[PDB]
Amino acid sequence: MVRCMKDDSKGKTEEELSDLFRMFDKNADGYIDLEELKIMLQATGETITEDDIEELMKDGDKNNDGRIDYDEFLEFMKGVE
Ligand SMILES: [Mg+2]
Ligand SMILES: [Mg+2]
Repeated sequence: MVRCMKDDSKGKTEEELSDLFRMFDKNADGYIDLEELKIMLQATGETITEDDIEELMKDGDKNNDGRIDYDEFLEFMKGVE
């Protein structure tokens, strides 16, 4: 009423990255494959090789399952040095 009201609703948090994760997906399945991630790359203004595209998979696939999920991907955009 005066100070305590509703729950803490900060500005842009991690969840905000959810909007960026979907962008990487084309079929909206929650997981990105080598074929999907390739589309987002080709669409770019530059030219990317197959090797570069694969480098992204291994760089975001910690479980080595074959696809990247919002969980493991979240860390991807949380520093890539
Ligand atoms: Mg996909
Ligand atoms: Mg994975």
